[PDB]
Amino acid sequence: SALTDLFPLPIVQAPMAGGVSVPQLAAAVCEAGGLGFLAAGYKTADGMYQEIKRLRGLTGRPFGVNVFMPQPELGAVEVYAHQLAGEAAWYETELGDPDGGRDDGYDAKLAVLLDDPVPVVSFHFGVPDREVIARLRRAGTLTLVTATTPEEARAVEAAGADAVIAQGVEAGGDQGTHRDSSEDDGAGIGLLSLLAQVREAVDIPVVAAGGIMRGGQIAAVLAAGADAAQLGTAFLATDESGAPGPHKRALTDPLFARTRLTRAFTGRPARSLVNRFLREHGPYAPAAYPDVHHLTSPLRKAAAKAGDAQGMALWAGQGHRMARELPAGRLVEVLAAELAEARTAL
Amino acid sequence: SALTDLFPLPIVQAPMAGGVSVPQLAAAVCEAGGLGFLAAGYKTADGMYQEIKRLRGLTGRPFGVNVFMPQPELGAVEVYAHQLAGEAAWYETELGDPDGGRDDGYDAKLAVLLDDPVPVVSFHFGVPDREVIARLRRAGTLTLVTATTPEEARAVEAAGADAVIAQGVEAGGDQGTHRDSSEDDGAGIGLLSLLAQVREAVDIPVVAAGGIMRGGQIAAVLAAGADAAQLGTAFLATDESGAPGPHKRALTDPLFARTRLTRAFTGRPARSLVNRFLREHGPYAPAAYPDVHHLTSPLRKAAAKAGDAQGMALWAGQGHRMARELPAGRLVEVLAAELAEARTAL
Ligand SMILES: Cc1cc2nc3c(=O)[nH]c(=O)nc-3n(C[C@H](O)[C@H](O)[C@H](O)COP(=O)(O)O)c2cc1C
Ligand SMILES: Cc1cc2nc3c(=O)[nH]c(=O)nc-3n(C[C@H](O)[C@H](O)[C@H](O)COP(=O)(O)O)c2cc1C
Repeated sequence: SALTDLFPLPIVQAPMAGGVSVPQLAAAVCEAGGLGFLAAGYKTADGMYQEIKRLRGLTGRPFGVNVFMPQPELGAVEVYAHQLAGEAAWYETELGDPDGGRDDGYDAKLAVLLDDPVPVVSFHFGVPDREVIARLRRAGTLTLVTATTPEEARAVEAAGADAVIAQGVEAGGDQGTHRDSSEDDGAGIGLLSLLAQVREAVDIPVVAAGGIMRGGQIAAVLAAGADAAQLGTAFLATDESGAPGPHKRALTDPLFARTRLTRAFTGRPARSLVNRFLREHGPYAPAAYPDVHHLTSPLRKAAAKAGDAQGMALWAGQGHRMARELPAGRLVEVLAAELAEARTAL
Repeated sequence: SALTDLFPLPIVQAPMAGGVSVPQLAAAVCEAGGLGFLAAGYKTADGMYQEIKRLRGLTGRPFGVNVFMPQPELGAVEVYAHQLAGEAAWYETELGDPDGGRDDGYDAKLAVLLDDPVPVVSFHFGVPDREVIARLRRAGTLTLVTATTPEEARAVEAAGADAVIAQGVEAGGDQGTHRDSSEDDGAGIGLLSLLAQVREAVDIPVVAAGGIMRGGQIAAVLAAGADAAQLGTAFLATDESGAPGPHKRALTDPLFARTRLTRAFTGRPARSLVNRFLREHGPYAPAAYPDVHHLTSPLRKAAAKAGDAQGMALWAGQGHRMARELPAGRLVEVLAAELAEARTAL
């Protein structure tokens, strides 16, 4: 597997937007034998390029860069904005523009990734045109795409990608569904089941994602057909993580004892710890991405500035309670040991 | 592990009510080295006892018997019944009595299980008084209880049970939650995550349940801390299964491409293939068990009699598409081979 041949351990640090995946995090994972990732989501092409440059200065080992697929245009947003009037007033800020870009600098970002190739590139919220994948392949870049159902996985393979990321419902953060509709609500697939379905649906390598916090779980997905495990929440609380202090603390806080998928913050299903904002607006959030994300960004930044976890997008997978606060490099070592220990037992 | 010492393969055939787990099914699983189960749910104490007697005549190997915990009493039911008036008329039958028993012959069933001990007894919909568990233990019976969260698992251990069954959201049929409330809605835990949480929460053996259809998935849960895998849907479509023909056929029917948790049929969250009945009544089903189950039984029986899968409780886990129609004994062999193959690879 070209992917696994790139790095020693079957461990991938999930790209996490919102200032989480700073170069220092990716670098530590890379130096420990795992695959570090940079998140291009919501950044400008230049912002992404600067991180890429900095990371190369921190490590010479393979790393990945994640990009968001452009979303098509399209009452609901006007109403939700109105319902947030109180949040804007309380945080003394203005809601963001729901009609901003929807491509997230896609064209410019691909230009950078093609002109100065990186080892790995993954896509979220859909599948790239097969010409984008072919061109990146020629450049020597391995391509990955997230799928949440066996059908989406088939689409990923059909596009010619090198590997598919099977993200189960337990996953923290944004669900990588290709198309969001109120019907998918309540129909999310558990990772162990999704992995098996995807493994029999496609022939390309599968990277398992969702709720993986221990080395034993990494051994579990490998046993079920995965080539590697992608972990987000586990690295979210490491020291190199750029996630706000209130967010890191919430992960193990008994007060935030539950997570759930919501469109409250971005307008697309994403798993977050249940808090005030989710409770109040979660039931009414419309399917409109990145429209809603633009709308609530000022709110989230204001909340983070104040240290108010109740107004933040507390992204977290179902294994958040097992999050460990230590250097990412040491976390990889611990994970590797747990993995070995589980293989031996099995 | 006293449990695993009982039978050679880490495979448990889940007890399945509704006439699915006939003695012939349990026997075939037992003879193949797995642990067969009889379902006492909704049967009378005598009905259960007759199956127990018959199964002993079919195999001398260890088997289990599953019993439902009595439920406490408690507008919603009156309204739901009204909404089903059309179903009753169409199927030309009368709705059942929502105020029937709620103990499901618990006292009488325990009397039988204590007077003539069986190898294993599992409980669903709660945890038995620790005196019930202690008495069964003295009789030489191993006890298991289903938990859906790490907290419920702790309760299972605290009661002194020999092992806990960690049932994830992917599971087919009835969720074994100890207490049902509209809050749990949307907060189900994926098996891979639940298993890890339960393994660190308790010290007793864990049996993993939910979406397991292949031997590789059995290797997966074992690697994550489970002592065995409990499979329902995989055995539901075997020849020895007593499930109606329309139910077995629906499992691999492209028309029924999705499952979801609903209270439509029983008044408690249970995963079923999405069909007409679920679509029409699922959004309005109240939390009232076994009240709703009593209410819809006549409807379900009428639908089954007519071969109308759209009016049946098509219980099925998320791996239903991988269901194989063959003797249960051969399914165990195939599962065992897949398991070995996965261990070797890992
Ligand atoms: C903090 C937060 C931010 C995330 N941001 C991204 C992102 O920008 N792009 C992406 O492809 N996935 C993103 N993910 C999803 C991860 O790729 C992965 O699917 C998820 O973290 C797996 O669950 P645990 O978090 O490992 O349960 C994010 C997840 C969280 C935790
Ligand atoms: C046909 C149907 C009926 C079931 N009946 C029972 C039951 O009476 N008692 C019980 O404890 N579990 C029952 N279960 C749940 C199983 O114990 C197990 O948790 C579930 O089948 C696991 O998922 P798959 O079905 O293995 O995904 C039933 C499941 C289905 C498939």
